Amino acid sequence: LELLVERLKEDDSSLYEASLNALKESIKNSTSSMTAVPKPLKFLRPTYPDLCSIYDKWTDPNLKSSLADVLSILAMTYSENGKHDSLRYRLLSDVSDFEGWGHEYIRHLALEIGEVYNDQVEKDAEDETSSDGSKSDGSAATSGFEFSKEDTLRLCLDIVPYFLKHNGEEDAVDLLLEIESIDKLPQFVDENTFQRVCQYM
Repeated sequence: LELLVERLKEDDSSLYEASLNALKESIKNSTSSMTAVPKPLKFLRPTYPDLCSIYDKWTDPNLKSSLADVLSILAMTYSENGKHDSLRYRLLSDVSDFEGWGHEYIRHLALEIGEVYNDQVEKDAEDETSSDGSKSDGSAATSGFEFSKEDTLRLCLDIVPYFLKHNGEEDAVDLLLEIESIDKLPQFVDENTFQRVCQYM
C-alpha cells in the first residue's frame, strides 16, 4: 500500500509535486484507500499541522503553490469558515481548480468570502482603518490585508456564471445580493436566461 498523506510531510520536490497535485485531483473523487477511514477528508485531517508548516516557506520551487490548495480544500471539508483561516489559503491559490459544484466547494467558499469581507470592511472602517465603505464593486485589496485581495474578488465574480450554466440560479442571485453587486448584476449575464434571474432579484 501507499498513503499519499505521508508524502506530504517530506520535502524533495519532484516526488512531492506529483503527490501534492494528486491530492487535489483526488479531492473530487477518492484516492488513498488502504486505511480504515473510507473518505480522503478524514485521512488528510491529521496532516493539517504538517501542511501549514511547509506553507509558511516560499522558498519552495512550485510546491508552495499546490500546498495552499490542499489546505483550502481541507479547510472546506471541515466546514471551517475563515477570517484568516481558509481565507489566507484561498488568497494564495494560483494553481487552484473549480470542482464540486454538486457538493460543497463552490457554495462554501464564495459565500464565506463574501460575508466575511463585508463585515470585516464595515467594522474596520468605523474602527480607524485605512478602509472606508463596505466594498461593493470588485478588485478590493482591503488595505493590503488578508480579508480580500484583488484576484480573490474576481474568483467570486467567476463563480456567479458557473451557477447560472448549472442553473443553480437561486444560489447565484443570493451571492449577488450578499456581495452588494452594482457592476456585477449586468456583467454576469451574457448567456442563458437573463429574465428569470433579474426578476427574482
